[PDB]
Amino acid sequence: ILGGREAEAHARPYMASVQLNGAHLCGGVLVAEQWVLSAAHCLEDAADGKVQVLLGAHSLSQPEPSKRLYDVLRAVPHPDSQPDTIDHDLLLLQLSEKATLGPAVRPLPWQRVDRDVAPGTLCDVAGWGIVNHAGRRPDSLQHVLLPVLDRATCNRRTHHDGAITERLMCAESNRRDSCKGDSGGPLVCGGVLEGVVTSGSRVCGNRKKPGIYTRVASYAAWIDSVLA
Ligand SMILES: NC(=O)c1cc2c(NC(=O)[C@@]34C[C@@H]5C[C@@H](C[C@@](N)(C5)C3)C4)cccc2[nH]1
Repeated sequence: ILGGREAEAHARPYMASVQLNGAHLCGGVLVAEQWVLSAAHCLEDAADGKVQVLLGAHSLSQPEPSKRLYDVLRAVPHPDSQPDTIDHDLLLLQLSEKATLGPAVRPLPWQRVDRDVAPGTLCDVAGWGIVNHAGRRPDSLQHVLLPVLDRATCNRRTHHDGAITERLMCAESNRRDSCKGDSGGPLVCGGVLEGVVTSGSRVCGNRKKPGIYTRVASYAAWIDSVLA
């Protein structure tokens, strides 16, 4: 997270750290008792490596009573996702068992109505991604409040030049932004999950290249199919 601040410990009980061989790789969001939603590019080239999900965490390294590392039974990338595209960039992770719920571990209600979030809506994005241009990794969860950017501005030649489909959404990136390692994390608007940070490498903190987030409402039927 660039231009953000340390999040209040355990105030986002849905927050997941998707890890490969014990290292934070991507953000994630607990969407059901046994299911964590993330971005599909996260799992690319992971084939062999041990994928796990850390729930109830604030610090990645320190012991916390609510902190629990879960093994993964199944990794389900969207069938239409592709290495060289930003489309259908969603990944569903089935934990080895249903998560132990409590004040620091709870699924987040997610948007099923396929209508756009209003431009200007202040949304929350959290993560353990880099915090500066040098690549400094924070030990504890960071967050930033970002206003949603209308699709037409986001689609200008100066910005993302027509790459923003109706299944994608944008947020402003003026100094405050998601960055490397925030990929797959949640964009929460009015206490409801609206987007998943895309996992395509993108410049961070540049106003002319807004944040791109996959709209969960656009994939409601796919998320339901997988969980079933
Ligand atoms: N979303 C953003 O804001 C944003 C992402 C990003 C980035 N790249 C990643 O974060 C990942 C995401 C997953 C897991 C890891 C390998 C990878 N190929 C797939 C790329 C790291 C690099 C530089 C700036 C960036 N900015």
